[PDB]
Amino acid sequence: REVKLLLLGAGESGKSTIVKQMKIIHEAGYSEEECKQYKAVVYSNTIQSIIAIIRAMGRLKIDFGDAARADDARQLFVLAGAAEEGFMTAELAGVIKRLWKDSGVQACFNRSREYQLNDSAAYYLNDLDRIAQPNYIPTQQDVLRTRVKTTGIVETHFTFKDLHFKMFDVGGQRSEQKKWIHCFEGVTAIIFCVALSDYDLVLAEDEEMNRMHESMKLFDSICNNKWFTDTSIILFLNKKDLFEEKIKKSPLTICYPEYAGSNTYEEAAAYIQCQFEDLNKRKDTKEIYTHFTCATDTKNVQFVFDAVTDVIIKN
Ligand SMILES: Nc1nc2c(ncn2[C@@H]2O[C@H](COP(=O)(O)OP(=O)(O)OP(O)(O)=S)[C@@H](O)[C@H]2O)c(=O)[nH]1
Ligand SMILES: [Mg+2]
Repeated sequence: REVKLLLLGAGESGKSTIVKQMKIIHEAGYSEEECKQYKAVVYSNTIQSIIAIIRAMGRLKIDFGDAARADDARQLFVLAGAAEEGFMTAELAGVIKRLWKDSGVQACFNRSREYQLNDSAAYYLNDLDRIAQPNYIPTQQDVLRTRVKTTGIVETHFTFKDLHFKMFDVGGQRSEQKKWIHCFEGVTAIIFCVALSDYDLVLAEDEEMNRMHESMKLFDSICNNKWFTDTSIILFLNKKDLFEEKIKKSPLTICYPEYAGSNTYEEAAAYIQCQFEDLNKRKDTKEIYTHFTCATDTKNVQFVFDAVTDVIIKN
């Protein structure tokens, strides 16, 4: 039987990372030639991330820790063009590594909720020595960590448990939300992705709009749309790894002023789950299948999608 899955959710919620995991788990992963295609994306992500931090020190008036980094930051923009083409000279890596270890840069990095920074910024920058090597070939995890905004509709196919899956992925940014209707036909199940760690962030398209509140509005619209009455609604509360770290130091009251629980993972996670599930206007006739995920963790996604497939199989 053919099973059509539709991935929905706000931008950067993890939808395309789930797509990548299906290729890794169910079709032997990315070949060397495929990994090499992502080398330019890894380099682009890395240079864009350090540039975003440097940019933010200017707006937030944060000085470098050592005054010598001013020359490194000059050389950064001089040499950045190579990375945006898939090349990484030993001189550029040294410039980035020194900037990344500077205490003023690190101070700005730890204030990233005051600007826009890729979630994978630290992953790549902490691994600069490995990714800067000659003949560097991105690993599966490197590919999973890449960030490219999805425009259009991405369709991938795979076989699992004798089922032929057709998985559809759409862009989640506001400009792409008008395109969601084009995938609405014949959907067996929806996987709605939520970035748990978005609770203290604002939209790139609007600094006044809380990211998690926008996610709730989208989920409210989808879950209660009569067109999806007979469609299984699966909720991926994603980026649980980033949420577990963030909940220790960033109060959830930024998002939900009425939250009275502790700053611990289990209580706060369950509170967010209930906030989303309470948007369901048909609690007795419509079920939501909620899973907490780390979309970049292949082992976690494999077991979660195994459990999801059983629900789809049983209908
Ligand atoms: N640490 C961590 N990073 C994640 C997780 N899920 C996704 N990411 C990272 O977050 C970034 C955004 O993920 P992505 O898959 O592109 O979201 P998206 O929903 O497809 O975004 P869009 O196409 O609507 S603009 C990527 O760099 C990805 O590697 C997670 O569970 N944990
Ligand atoms: Mg995407």
